[PDB]
Parts: sequence; C-alpha cells; structure tokens
Amino acid sequence: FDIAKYPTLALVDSTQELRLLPKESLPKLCDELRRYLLDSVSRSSGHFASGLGTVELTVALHYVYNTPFDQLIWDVGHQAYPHKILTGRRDKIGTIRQKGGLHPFPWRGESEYDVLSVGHSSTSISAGIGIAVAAEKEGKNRRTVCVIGDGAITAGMAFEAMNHAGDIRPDMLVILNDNEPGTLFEELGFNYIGPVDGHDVLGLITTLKNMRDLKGPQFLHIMTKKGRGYEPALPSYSKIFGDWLCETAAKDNKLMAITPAMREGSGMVEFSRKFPDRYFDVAIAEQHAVTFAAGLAIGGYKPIVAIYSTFLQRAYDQVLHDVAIQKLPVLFAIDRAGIVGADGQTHQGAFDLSYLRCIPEMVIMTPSDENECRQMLYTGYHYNDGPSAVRYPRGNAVGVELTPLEKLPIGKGIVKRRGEKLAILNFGTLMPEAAKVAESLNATLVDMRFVKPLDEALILEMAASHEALVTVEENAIMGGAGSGVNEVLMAHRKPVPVLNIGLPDFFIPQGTQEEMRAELGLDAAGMEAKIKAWLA
Amino acid sequence: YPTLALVDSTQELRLLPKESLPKLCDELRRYLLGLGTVELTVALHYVYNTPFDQLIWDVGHQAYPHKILTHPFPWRGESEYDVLSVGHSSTSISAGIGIAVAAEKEGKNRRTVCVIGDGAITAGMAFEAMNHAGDIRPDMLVILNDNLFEELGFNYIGPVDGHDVLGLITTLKNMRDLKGPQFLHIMTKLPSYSKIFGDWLCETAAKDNKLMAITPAMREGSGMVEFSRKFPDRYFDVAIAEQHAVTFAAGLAIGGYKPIVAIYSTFLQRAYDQVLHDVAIQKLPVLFAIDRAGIVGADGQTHQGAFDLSYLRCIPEMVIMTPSDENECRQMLYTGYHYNDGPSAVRYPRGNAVGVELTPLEKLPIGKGIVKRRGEKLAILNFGTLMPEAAKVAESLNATLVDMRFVKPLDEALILEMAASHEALVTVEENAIMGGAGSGVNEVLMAHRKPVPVLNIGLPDFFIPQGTQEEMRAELGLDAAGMEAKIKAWLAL
Ligand SMILES: Cc1ncc(C[n+]2csc(CCOP(=O)(O)OP(=O)(O)O)c2C)c(N)n1
Ligand SMILES: [K+]
Ligand SMILES: [K+]
Ligand SMILES: [Mg+2]
Ligand SMILES: [Mg+2]
Repeated sequence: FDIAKYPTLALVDSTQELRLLPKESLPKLCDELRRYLLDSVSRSSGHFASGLGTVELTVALHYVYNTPFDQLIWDVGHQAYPHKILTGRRDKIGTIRQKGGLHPFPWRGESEYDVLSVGHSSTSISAGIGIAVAAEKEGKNRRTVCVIGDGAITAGMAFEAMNHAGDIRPDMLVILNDNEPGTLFEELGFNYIGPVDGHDVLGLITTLKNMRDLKGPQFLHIMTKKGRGYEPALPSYSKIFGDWLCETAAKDNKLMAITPAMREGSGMVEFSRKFPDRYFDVAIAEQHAVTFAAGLAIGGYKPIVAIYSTFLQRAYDQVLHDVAIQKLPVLFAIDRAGIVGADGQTHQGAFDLSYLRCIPEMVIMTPSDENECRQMLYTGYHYNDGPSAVRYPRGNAVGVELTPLEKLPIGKGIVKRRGEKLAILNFGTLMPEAAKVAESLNATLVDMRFVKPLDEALILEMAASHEALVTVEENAIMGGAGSGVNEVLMAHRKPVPVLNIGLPDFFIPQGTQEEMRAELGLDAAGMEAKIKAWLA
Repeated sequence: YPTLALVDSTQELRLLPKESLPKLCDELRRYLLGLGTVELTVALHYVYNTPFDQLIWDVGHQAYPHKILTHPFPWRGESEYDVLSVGHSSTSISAGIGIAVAAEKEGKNRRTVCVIGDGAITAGMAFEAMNHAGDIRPDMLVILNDNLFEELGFNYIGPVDGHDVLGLITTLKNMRDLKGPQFLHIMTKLPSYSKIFGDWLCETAAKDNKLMAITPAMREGSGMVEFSRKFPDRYFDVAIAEQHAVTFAAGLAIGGYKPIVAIYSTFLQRAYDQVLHDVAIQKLPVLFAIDRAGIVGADGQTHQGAFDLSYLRCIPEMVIMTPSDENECRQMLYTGYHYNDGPSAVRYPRGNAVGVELTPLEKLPIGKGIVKRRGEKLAILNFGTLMPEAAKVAESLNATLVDMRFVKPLDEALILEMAASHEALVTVEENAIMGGAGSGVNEVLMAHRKPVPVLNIGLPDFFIPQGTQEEMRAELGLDAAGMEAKIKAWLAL
C-alpha cells in the first residue's frame, strides 16, 4: 500500500513486528491506523465507524499480549476492523463485507488471530472462561482477554458467564468497551479497575501490562468515543411494520411493542417517540423480551415482539414454553427473514420457518409483498387463540397497492395463476421470481400465505390436478415450509413429487442479497434450472 | 386439621385470626406429609387479595402449599390462582414485570408478587428481567426464597426469617405502600440411560485427559454424581445457565479439550442460539448428551423433550444420533465423542434401558443406518427407543425393519434402496412429527423425485399432558397395537 502515506503502519504486518516498535512510536501508529481505516474501507460498510473507537485499544492489546498465542476475543466483532488490519489483513481490508472478501466480523477460519467467530453478542465472556480454563490446565501461562461492549454485556449470557467466572476464578481479563458502575462487577467476583480513558494508548499499555499478570477474574472498564454511530443490521418492510404499529397504537390502548435493542433496525423510531408509553426496549435481552410479552398478554394487553429471525433463535425456549404452551396471543414481527446480505453467516434469518414450525399452537405467516405484510400483521394482532408470527426480509417492498386491513382466513392460500402440469407453491417475498418461472413454464402459481397451519385442502387439490408441485421459500429446506407440504401429502398418502426450493444445508456466505440469491439459484433463471434438472 | 378444615378458599384463610395462622402452618405442613414455603404461602394469601392480586411462583415445583389453599406445577387452565404456568425456572420475574406493567395501566390497583428461588436467580433471563424492571420501575415485589439486587435497580429488604408466619405478614403489610421494584430476601431451610451415560463418562475420563463434562444444575438428574466425585477436575456445574453452558463448552473445545454438555431436551431449547451460533457455525466438536428425550411422563408439557429432533435438524453441520437401546447409546456417545469435524448429539429417554448386552466400544460410521429385518411391501425406519414396539409391528406385518441410528446426516442410499424395495415406508420417532426425523426422510425421497408414500409416526401437534410414559405412549398410539392400527388405517386411505 501507500508506504509513504503511512510510514509507521507500514512497519506492521504481524503483531510480532508491532511489539518491536518503541512505545513512544505507538501514538503515531494509532493516528495512521485511524486515517488508514477511513481511507481504505468503503463507507458502505458502516462498521469502520465502530472500529474508530477501538483503535488505541487494539494497538495496546496486541502490543501487550502475546498474540496469537495469548487469546484475544472481541464481542460482536463489528469493532474489529483495526484488529484485522493489524493482524495480517491490512491490504485486504478494502474487501471486507463483499462476496469473497474478508468476513464482516472475526472468523476462526479466516485467521489464526481470530479466536471466536462472532456476530451475535455477549458470547465473548463465556467462550473466554472456557478458554482460560483450558489455558490453566495447559500450564503454559497462556493469557486470555475479552473485549465486550456496554450494550452486549446486557445479555443474560454475560451475567451467567461472569457469575460462573466469579466462582471458579479463572485468570482472565474482561475489558468493558464503554462508549455510552463497577459495584456490580465486583459483586460478581471481579477485581474492578476504571473507568479509564480508552483513547490513551500509552496509558492503556501500562495498565493492561499490569492486569495481564494479575491472578483471578480481572475487569478493566474503559471509555471510548461513540462517534456518529453506524447503520443497523419503495419502503422497507421495517418501515411498513413501523407505520402499521403507529396507526394501530392510535386505534387502541392495548398495543404494546417490544424490541431487544433494535429500535431503529425494526423501524420503531417514530413509534417509540409517539407512544413512549407503549414502547419497551429491554436491551440485548431476547429471552426477557418474549416472556415479558407473555406477562403483558396475561395482564390483558396485546404485546408485539419485534425481533430478527437470527436473534429470535436465542428466545426459542420462551417462545415455546412461556408463550406457546400457554396459548398466549403474542404477535411476533420477525424482520431480516431470509438471507440478509453483507452481515453473513452469523446473521441470516435462515431458520425461523423450521424451528417455529414444530411448535404447537403457533401460526406462521409469510407475506409476498408489503400489502400482505400489513394484512398479516393485522390478522396476527387480532388472532387471540395463541401466538402468531409474520416474518419479512430485510429490504424494500415491491410497490404494490395497499388495501384496507382485513383479517385473512387462518391457514388459507390463494391461486394466482392457472397453469398445467406444474404447480408452484410460494411462501414469502421470493414471489416475483416464482411468478416469472410460472409464466415461463405456464405453471399454476399459488401464494400460500400461511406456513402453519398449512392450507391442506389446497395442497391436496394442487397435487390432484398436477403432475408435480414445487415449493418456494427463503428458508432452510430442512424442516421448512416445503417440508411441511411434503408432510401433508405423505399423511394423506398422495405421493406427488415435490421440489422443495429454499436454502441449502450450509450457513449462507456474505454478499449482496441479490448477488447471493442468484448464486443459490433463488431467482427466475436459477429456479427453472433446478426444476429442469429435477424433472430430468 | 381443625384449622385447615376451615379453609377451602383463600378468602376463608383471610377470615381466620392471625394468632391461628401458625397452627395452620403446622397442620398444612403435616397434611402434605416444598414444605419450606408453607409460612410464606400463608402470609402471601393472607395479606394479598388473591386471586385478584397476581402471585407468581418460579418453577412451581414448590407450589403444593399454594395449591392446597387454592398438575405438577401451577397451571393457568387449572385454577385462576395460578397466574403463570411454569415448569422451567426463572420465568417469574420476567412475566411478572409484564404483569406489573399491565396492572399499572389497568388502574385497578392490582398488586404483583413473584417468588423465586436462589437457583432460579442464576439464570440469564432473571438478570435481564431485573435490569429492565430497575429501569422502567413498575410497582412490584420480588421475593427471593433463599434456602447486587440493589445494584440492578431494586430496593432491597432483609434478610428476614422465612419460617415466621406472623413475621412475614407484618413485613409484607409494611411494604404495602412502597413504590417501584421491591425485593424481599427471606431465609428458608435394569439400568437407566442416565446411568449408562454416567458410567460411560467415568470410563472415558480414565482413558484420556481431554474429557470435560458440563451440566446446567442437574447432576443427579443426568446421573453424574459418581463422575463429579471421581473426576472433580473434569466436572462443571454452571448453575441454571444453559446458554453459558454451551458457549463455555465451545471455549473448552477451542482450548483443545473435548467438552460434553449433559442437558435435558427441554432445557436445551434455552441454549438454541449458542448451539447454532457458538458451536455449529464454528464447527466446534462439542458433544451433546441430551437426556429426558421424548415423553418424560409425570412432569407434563413443560418438561417434554419433544422437539429435539426438529430444531437441531435444520442446523447445518449438526450430527444427530438416536440410540434404540443402551448399547447403541454407549456406541453413539463414543462415536460422537471421537467425531472431530463438528458438533454431535446423542438423545435418549428418561427411564430404564432395554436390558441388552453391552458390547465393547467402537466408532459407528456417521450417517449409516442398519437393516435389522428384511420383510415385504412395508419398510419401517426406526429412530430411537420406540424400537421394541416397532420391531413387534415388523414381525406382525412381516415388514422390513431398520434402525436408522442417525437423524442427520440421514442414510440417503438406504432410504432410496428401501423406497425402491417397497410400496411404502413408515418412520417411527419419539419426537414431534412436524420437522422431525421422518420429515427428513420425506425430504430425501422428494429431492430425488422418488415419491413412495411415507407414514410419519411420532408426537402429535399439541403439548402432551402428564401421565406415566407407558400411559401417554399407549394413549398417543406409540403402542405396538396403536402403530399397527395407524398403519392399517393409513393404507386404507
Ligand atoms: C444477541 C444479539 N442481539 C442483537 C444483536 C444486534 N446488535 C448488533 S450490534 C448491537 C449493539 C451492541 O452494543 P455495544 O456492545 O455497546 O457496541 P456499540 O453498538 O456501541 O458499537 C446490537 C443490538 C446482536 N448482534 N446479537
Ligand atoms: K394477538
Ligand atoms: K467430539
Ligand atoms: Mg457501546
Ligand atoms: Mg431455593
């Protein structure tokens, strides 16, 4: 790279080299690393911003700790760009977030300097304790350290971890990256130090050096500048939801909406401002969000849990045990359903149509466009026999016309086109492509609307009038909606070939949503090819 | 029981004179003859206007006295005095602040009180609940039945004697008009699969230094008592924290050890995200010993390990094994333990094993089922411990019988071979039919466009009620006679 523009950064290709530089040279390095971050990564990545706040902390860590031998763990990892830059990926940083480029967050297979693959938050301390325990048994003096944000240390996990750490007392350092006190951490069993200036590299080095050597659970609380923030993980469906939320809240006082620290992402900013008394941000606590909704439901209100498909994974037990078993009519507005894009593997809303389907009493809806979305939220909100869910992708609507809200009959699909030989059953926002395939193959097209309960009569009807069925969904094929269709046919002993089109059995790689959907054969062309190969 | 006899409703309890209450506790305590919440239960129903005021018990395992003055745990559909249906722990505070906020907006002065044990306050969801309450500050009382909070946002009171009936009454009454979140701290006083698991653990821990066994507060339940005593340095009880349990295992694997997470199928539901994000995505070889898989019996809907094979199955890189007997179980534990390319799981039911011969440990080829009987027209694919019954059906209908062994990856060749060899297939599993093992079988046949009819036998789409395992299995048709009857009717379609 521009060796003359960054004379000091140039002297670092590995942390080993970095540890060779003299202390007084570090402040200058930090300046070059900060400028380099702003000059090489596409601003379209947003996370470069979160990285800015850890520049000094990262240099201090790799200078004091013996990495990659010592184990460094970043929570979430959206703040690890400088970490990647200082660990042999300086000249590859410009490709981060892109298809075939560096991972959006630390990834174990990408580098020996990445100890834990992260994306969801609050996992650092737990894995960290496991790592420190192994290091202690190893007996080679391997050191452990975790960097966790003020927001991430909000999850129950973090508490379970810290409480456990407080008991077995492993030699490890937990660094609180506070960019928004210590009594709690001391009560939990940690030796607390801070708050400290997180942008004083030399000050952090001498502090880190001392604590790296101390025994037992150590906790350093630092403060970093938050900056202007970053973008969260035809109107978007998030805005559709938000708008519906506001208008519904104005109609009746029973609406209560909850988010686990994703107000903006789920499109609830305007809502939270106009109805502060109907809004709840439980912090990064998906588990409490759901059971809190149960309580509200029990108390006679109508709770709505706004949660991403990927994060809803952490509240599975509350959904099933605290809401489903009790038939509590909680409405789940699941955003980021399907492939989410740049965030990659750790954030795909690839499994909700499966893990939710095996749950008794659960009603699962999948809108094909923004009007259907509104109608289903409406239906879900007025469905009081149990829990209901409406899932939608990250992205813009199709631009359809919006009709007056009307409850949709539960478990009923609707044929959109009458064809021959082939009947394509669509579940979700992949409809536009499915529509192209049907028109191109003169096949029958059905918008299933409900994943559960399934419109069995309609399935049986399509099977009886066609040679083969094709199911389309943006979710894992295994256990998903198509799988549900197969189950119905098998039960009635009407074995009609069914091609289940959906997500393959591997975690979906990062890239553009369009770019990744095409690569997986989830577009008109790709789908027709699959059908061709299958029939062949 | 002269004092208790005068109590058939909590309204009658409130009519009695204070001085009489202590005698009631002694009687109530002898009637039962858990008994450690007698004094508190009375105090609460005596001071609070229940069932108008909402009383929430965490876990419910110790709600017997509560039920007398009023299912194994409090169930909303049973009584109106059971505000929240429980089973799993740490839900009280969570649903409770939800109920407190509702009561706040209702404006009818309805009170909210949650009773939680010291074990339940170790769960991550209790931490999230208290934090949130300390923020929005709803009017409510959390009672810690002990047999930091001020830092979370609560006004702490105590400690106080939990066995002093009149004492608790006075205190509860004194806190009547205290606003915001209040916290009252009181002080109170034939082999089974679980067995083969524990023995296997001890045996294995004696062969290497890598094994590490973790449990989220269920030592005896998972039959690990012996192991904890013989290999204290390989045992880890992380309290009621399923999430941390799994991610802690991930860390042990990253460090070079071979972690084994011993957890109930129901509770594993609470660590779903850690299993998927912290183990599967990193392809870390953690082994999961899933106990109480299938119908557990007396514990009811809140403890049924019924979705086990459905939620793990959609996860990429996951290896799922379903022992048909105790010998298979040890082979699979051994296999899963030495499978280093990713996470593996071995699920087994609560209760006694079949009584088969135990053969020396040997690795099983991943994703390979085995044909046990070759019949005609029908091929029965078994997944799990319902095999004895499935075998009876096989002999009765002269059907081919196969022990699939793996739920994932499935033995596709065997499935395609069987489908080509018969007119129909029948899958048997003690898991929800929807998204289960058999469902996976359907998927293979369809992907190959070889649609032979398949009869998926498993648990129905409703939470199954409490009752002995045999009773529930016979009632659901997971009986030999029930299965055969199901097959006949299915073929009669
Ligand atoms: C379990 C989980 N829930 C939600 C998210 C979405 N998320 C990603 S970043 C973030 C906030 C993290 O806050 P903090 O650790 O203080 O870092 P900061 O946002 O200040 O950069 C959230 C909610 C997540 N990654 N994981
Ligand atoms: K509802
Ligand atoms: K293993
Ligand atoms: Mg922060
Ligand atoms: Mg207790």
